[PDB]
Amino acid sequence: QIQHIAIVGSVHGKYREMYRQLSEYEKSTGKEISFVICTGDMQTLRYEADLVYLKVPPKYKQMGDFHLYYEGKEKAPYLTLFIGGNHESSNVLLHLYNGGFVCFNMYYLGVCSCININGLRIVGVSGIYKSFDEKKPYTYPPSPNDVVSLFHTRNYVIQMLSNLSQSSQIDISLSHDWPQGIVMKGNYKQLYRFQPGFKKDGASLGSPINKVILNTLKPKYWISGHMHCEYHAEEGPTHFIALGKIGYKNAISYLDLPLKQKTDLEYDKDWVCNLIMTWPAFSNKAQFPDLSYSISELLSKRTKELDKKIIELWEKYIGLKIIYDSDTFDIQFTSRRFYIEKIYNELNI
Ligand code: NI
Repeated sequence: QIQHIAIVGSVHGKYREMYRQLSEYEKSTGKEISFVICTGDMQTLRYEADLVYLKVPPKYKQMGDFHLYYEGKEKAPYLTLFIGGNHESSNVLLHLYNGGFVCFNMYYLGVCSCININGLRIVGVSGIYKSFDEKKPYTYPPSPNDVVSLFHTRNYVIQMLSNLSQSSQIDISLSHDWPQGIVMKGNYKQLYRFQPGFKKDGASLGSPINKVILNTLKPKYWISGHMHCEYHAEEGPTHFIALGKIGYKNAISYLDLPLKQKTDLEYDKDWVCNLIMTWPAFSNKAQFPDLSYSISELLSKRTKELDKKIIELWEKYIGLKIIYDSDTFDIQFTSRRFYIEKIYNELNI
């Protein structure tokens, strides 16, 4: 039994187009899409006011399609999981830094996380890399002054994600900019033929953060969407795929994977455990993480017994199924941290 998973590069607020194109796939091949994964520049602007948070050049200060979906005028026909890129309503994603549905059928993975679906474990790393900002905390609530920095990937995700392949493998990992160096691991000449501008960066092209995470977790697949081209490469056991932007034929591809089980979208248990155990570093809602704490030090405290109780409590308060919630995003931010804190404090440490 096989599951077909649509994989998409940059959406740029072309949601209706994306869906029509996925619809054409099912009509043209007779296959069913199990779900969709998108690697960024989602531009999930709820209303005109959010334009303030979209860092783009003036000619691209456009609302796009998302608000139709946010309003219920359109309805996404496939469960769509995504990470943030560099063109985002960054305020919305910060409210949802711990993940959340931006609307029915569209689930944001957060700054980073692992989820479960159909027997798969899927890791996500949002943003693009700029060294000047990799140790910057998030400040909350969102401020228009933060438009330039919110979408830069922080170094700390490396510590949050690095233990996630201890108990089983990672099937797919998602990022926006490419893992640094991976450009060298495919037919780069053929690529430079089409993207001569990529050539100056040499092996340094891409995110050192994503390089480390890939070298550490070694997922079956790593999927990325920043570059506006298709590209394939292999780094040991990992299949790298890059995808272009909606409107071009190299934007959408498909993974045909064994389906061992059909199972609703779920929080990953190891991820939940990391999330709870790192709470002390995230305890200040106005500014996090507090890196006077050591993330890996906090995660070193994980135990079999402790993990079990954590999952038990998560199941009690939040549930393992990731379910649609229509409260406003600022309400969700407070609600998810409330329970993370409550769980942590129930552990007694
Ligand atoms: Ni991008």
